[PDB]
Amino acid sequence: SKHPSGIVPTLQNIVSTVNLDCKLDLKAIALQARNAEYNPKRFAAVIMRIREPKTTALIFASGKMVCTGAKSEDFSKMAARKYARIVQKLGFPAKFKDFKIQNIVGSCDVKFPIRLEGLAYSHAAFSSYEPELFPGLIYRMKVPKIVLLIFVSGKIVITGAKMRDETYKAFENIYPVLSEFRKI
DNA sequence: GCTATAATAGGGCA
DNA sequence: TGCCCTATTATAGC
Repeated sequence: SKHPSGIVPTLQNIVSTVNLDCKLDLKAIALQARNAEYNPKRFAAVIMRIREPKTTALIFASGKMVCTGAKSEDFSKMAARKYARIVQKLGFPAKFKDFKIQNIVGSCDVKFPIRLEGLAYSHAAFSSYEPELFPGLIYRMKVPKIVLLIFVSGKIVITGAKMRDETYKAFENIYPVLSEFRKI
């Protein structure tokens, strides 16, 4: 009823941001922390990681923080919360302001090969397929505004969503098309 | 471990 | 001002 295709895209990566609302001393965090990495000349953030939920945090001097790698939105907020407390314990008056899911990446397998060239040709205003550069067809759906990477194998990557239902809807919108161009 | 995709954050530079 | 800096993640042919 929500997934007429019978297939449910698996969530693979969630990118979120949160505002710790306090400037941070990155050199102090990098020295005091254990799971930290800081190379100012390369990137302006402290890169930290935890095991559960398995994620990576990018902590900036401004107090802003990016959390990547989680398998769900809840897992992403949970992870972000642990990093916030890690930073709190380090001495800073960190809070958890304006948490937001910025991107959801999902993937699935329709279990049948696809004729990418024919698909791109019939949907040129939406498709970008150049095998010699990247083996996947880049499908830029407008409603919802989502990008799908369609491979000959039947495997699909769906990215750009800020709510999981967009991920699901884009896949459901694309399913009938993939079937039309099933490789025989 | 590069190719390409989305999204975020910051310093640095043409 | 734009854009790459970095890390994430599925995918696949090089």
